[PDB]
Amino acid sequence: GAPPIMGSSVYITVELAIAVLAILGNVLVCWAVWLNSNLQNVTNYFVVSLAAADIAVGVLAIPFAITISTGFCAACHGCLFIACFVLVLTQSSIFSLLAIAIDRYIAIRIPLRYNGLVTGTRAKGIIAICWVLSFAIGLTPMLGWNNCGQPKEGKNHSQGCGEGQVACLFEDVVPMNYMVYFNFFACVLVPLLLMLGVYLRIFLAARRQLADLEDNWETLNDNLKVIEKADNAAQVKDALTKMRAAALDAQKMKDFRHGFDILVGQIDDALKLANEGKVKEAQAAAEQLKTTRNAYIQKYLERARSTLQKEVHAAKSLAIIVGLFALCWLPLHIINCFTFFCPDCSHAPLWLMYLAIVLSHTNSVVNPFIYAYRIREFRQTFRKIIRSHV
Ligand SMILES: CC(C)CCC[C@@H](C)[C@H]1CC[C@H]2[C@@H]3CC=C4C[C@@H](O)CC[C@]4(C)[C@H]3CC[C@]12C
Ligand SMILES: CC(C)CCC[C@@H](C)[C@H]1CC[C@H]2[C@@H]3CC=C4C[C@@H](O)CC[C@]4(C)[C@H]3CC[C@]12C
Ligand SMILES: CC(C)CCC[C@@H](C)[C@H]1CC[C@H]2[C@@H]3CC=C4C[C@@H](O)CC[C@]4(C)[C@H]3CC[C@]12C
Ligand SMILES: Nc1nc(NCCc2ccc(O)cc2)nc2nc(-c3ccco3)nn12
Ligand SMILES: CCCCCCCC/C=C\CCCCCCCC(=O)O
Ligand SMILES: CCCCCCCC/C=C\CCCCCCCC(=O)O
Ligand SMILES: CCCCCCCC/C=C\CCCCCCCC(=O)O
Ligand code: NA
Repeated sequence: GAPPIMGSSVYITVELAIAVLAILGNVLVCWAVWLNSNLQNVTNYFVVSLAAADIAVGVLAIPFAITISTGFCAACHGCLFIACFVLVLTQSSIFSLLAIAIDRYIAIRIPLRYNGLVTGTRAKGIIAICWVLSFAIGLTPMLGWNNCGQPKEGKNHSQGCGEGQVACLFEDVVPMNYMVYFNFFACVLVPLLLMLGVYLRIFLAARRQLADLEDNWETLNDNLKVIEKADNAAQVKDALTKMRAAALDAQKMKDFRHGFDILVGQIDDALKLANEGKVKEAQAAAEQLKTTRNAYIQKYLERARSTLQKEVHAAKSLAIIVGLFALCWLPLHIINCFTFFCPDCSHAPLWLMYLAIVLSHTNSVVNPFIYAYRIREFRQTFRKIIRSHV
């Protein structure tokens, strides 16, 4: 068995590399939101909270991880704090991700109500509440759900620890039932599944709304044909009644509203002539709709489509961040499940424990790269900061 300092040196070196990168990338994120008013919106207040948690990974959770890797002698409740602080950050991250998803669902479902419901002041309150809850959840073990009452007396004496002290090792102080049922199942997996559900609802709303835009467009175009080759005022009247319903429903800002007012007015003109039995006049009147379509209605359609496609692209980007969080944390959670549920299975080896821990920390590096690659407004602001300063 090789001197422990050799593997420990590799682990510590990698941890420090990750800490540096987590700090730099997430400071860049915060700086970009600070500088650019185009990035100052409610969604991004949660992005900044998430970035703050990742900065705290580099500044605090990584130094604490290095420390607990040594098994140093510590008062048991101080050892718990060192062990569990990262759980606070990871819970805050989960709350920020959940908020972003909900935020984007409100935005796609009730866009005319979004700015009145989802305000900066309300978002700051939610963020504050979520941090408090993250402290309560992550430090639950320090309220007495811990193994400090059942110390490993053999380890503790071999190591030379004093009174009230334990060899500070994660699995010796933090109960595995806590880690599996409370931390993993209740506080991580349930919220991740809820996020999956919210994102599926966002994509279903986008698809339905885009389908409706197309359907209304087709209705207009198809009924203009019904009118053109109609042979009586009744056939023209019936097409025009359906066009009016589709025009009024689509209507549900200046050039937009003027366009739809022209359209309804022109439909009403044709409806009047059709009710009077003036078939050719109604047909001539209905053809005038084509000017309004071409000048106004098509432009509205293309703009509505474009807004919705942008929301789908944006939701995919945010969903990727959720996926990478799951990728990075799941291995550690899964290992804990094997340790807990399979006492006849050999414990995962030390090298794998440390690989899983390092992977979990690497999550705090990745989000700035996702913003840079997938969100133009962040990318452009990052370039301006880097070019001007560093
Ligand atoms: C605002 C930030 C920068 C302050 C950081 C304070 C941190 C480093 C402090 C707060 C509480 C401290 C712990 C409290 C109790 C103990 C038990 C003792 O037997 C060993 C040290 C240990 C485990 C301490 C290590 C350092 C510690 C984690
Ligand atoms: C979320 C994605 C990346 C899946 C990752 C799955 C990883 C964490 C899985 C795949 C196979 C698993 C291993 C399969 C077999 C054993 C042997 C055992 O006695 C302890 C656990 C251990 C060592 C498992 C640990 C968890 C493990 C390594
Ligand atoms: C996040 C999504 C993918 C769900 C996560 C799936 C998790 C909870 C699943 C995936 C693999 C599963 C493990 C597969 C095999 C064993 C060995 C058995 O003796 C005890 C249960 C245990 C240890 C399972 C516990 C639950 C488990 C870890
Ligand atoms: N199981 C576990 N162990 C450790 N550190 C100790 C690795 C180890 C495990 C066994 C051993 O004999 C010596 C060291 N950190 C840990 N962090 C987590 C964790 C954080 C979030 C979810 O799981 N689980 N976890
Ligand atoms: C930007 C601020 C960054 C904060 C600086 C953190 C650097 C310190 C890193 C690791 C400290 C590890 C101390 C080792 C534990 C003591 C080992 C032992 O007593 O057996
Ligand atoms: C002092 C700020 C931190 C608030 C404590 C959070 C504790 C969590 C408990 C319950 C969640 C809902 C609390 C809402 C209270 C404020 C509501 C309001 O004034 O509109
Ligand atoms: C942005 C900061 C938000 C405020 C968060 C602080 C709220 C703390 C809530 C619960 C803490 C529970 C942990 C109790 C610590 C016990 C200490 C001990 O054992 O002596
Ligand atoms: Na995080």
